[PDB]
Amino acid sequence: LTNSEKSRFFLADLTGEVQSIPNTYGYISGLGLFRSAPQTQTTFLMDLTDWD
Amino acid sequence: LTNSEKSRFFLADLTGEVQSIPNTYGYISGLGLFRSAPQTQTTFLMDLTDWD
Repeated sequence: LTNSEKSRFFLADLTGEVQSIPNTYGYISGLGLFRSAPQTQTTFLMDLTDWD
Repeated sequence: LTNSEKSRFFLADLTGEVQSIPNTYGYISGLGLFRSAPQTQTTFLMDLTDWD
């Protein structure tokens, strides 16, 4: 199947491949808590009001 | 789109406004214990009779 470890005139089969994908976490972006508010300017203001 | 801070010639966003309405309680009023008795005069009387 494939050329041998230390000679080009001998064969040795390649039996597949193994991969190691890193660990990615979620469960915070999974919950629909943060609603997206797209805007146009580089900064935004907000008004605070209250009474008693 | 509103005037940004520090400058009257650039613009920023006013996303919105949050409010702090004071806490109000209505348990007794919602209990319905006190039935309404509308009146015409300014004072009302009552008779107190008892025996032993």
